[PDB]
Amino acid sequence: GAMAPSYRVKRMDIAKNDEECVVNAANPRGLPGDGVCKAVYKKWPESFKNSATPVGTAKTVMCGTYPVIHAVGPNFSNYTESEGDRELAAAYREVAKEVTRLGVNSVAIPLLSTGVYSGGKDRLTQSLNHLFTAMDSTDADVVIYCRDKEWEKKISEAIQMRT
Ligand SMILES: N#CCc1nccn1CC(F)(F)F
Ligand SMILES: N#CCc1nccn1CC(F)(F)F
Ligand SMILES: [Cl-]
Ligand SMILES: [Cl-]
Ligand SMILES: [Cl-]
Repeated sequence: GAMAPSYRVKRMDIAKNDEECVVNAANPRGLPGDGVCKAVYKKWPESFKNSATPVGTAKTVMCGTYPVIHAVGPNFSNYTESEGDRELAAAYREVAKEVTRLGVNSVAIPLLSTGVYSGGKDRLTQSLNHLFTAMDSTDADVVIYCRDKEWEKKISEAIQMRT
């Protein structure tokens, strides 16, 4: 575990993370995809061997000894708000199980279902609160990655609010 488990936020490409493992915002088919998933495919392509997994699940594949946790959030274009919310919460619970199983002291994690799977809505708060619900009982240092300047400020505020 980390000596004083923390949350932090950085605005940069998650493929350049300084953590012991990474969470990919994967598609269910283990395809290269776009956005975070394509950056992850370029950096860790070996981790896409048998990475296909259903919505609401996470599947870890090693790239050398570096773990890539493929977490499949729902595409809100296809799910109802209710069913999508349930699958988004479930994907983060499976990430917390994998992080715990791996025994890592730190994890890099993107906000699932906030980009091309958002169904054109702002889901920062919804996705971040499901992240916290899953990760708060873990003792890994969590570093959240984002690309937008206003999102960095909102995520930083949300972390600081809990102290
Ligand atoms: N509503 C929305 C999408 C949005 N705007 C700025 C950042 N984001 C998240 C995203 F970049 F799409 F992943
Ligand atoms: N069939 C479907 C998707 C759906 N139904 C109601 C809301 N949504 C998602 C969206 F509104 F696009 F975010
Ligand atoms: Cl960058
Ligand atoms: Cl997405
Ligand atoms: Cl972002």
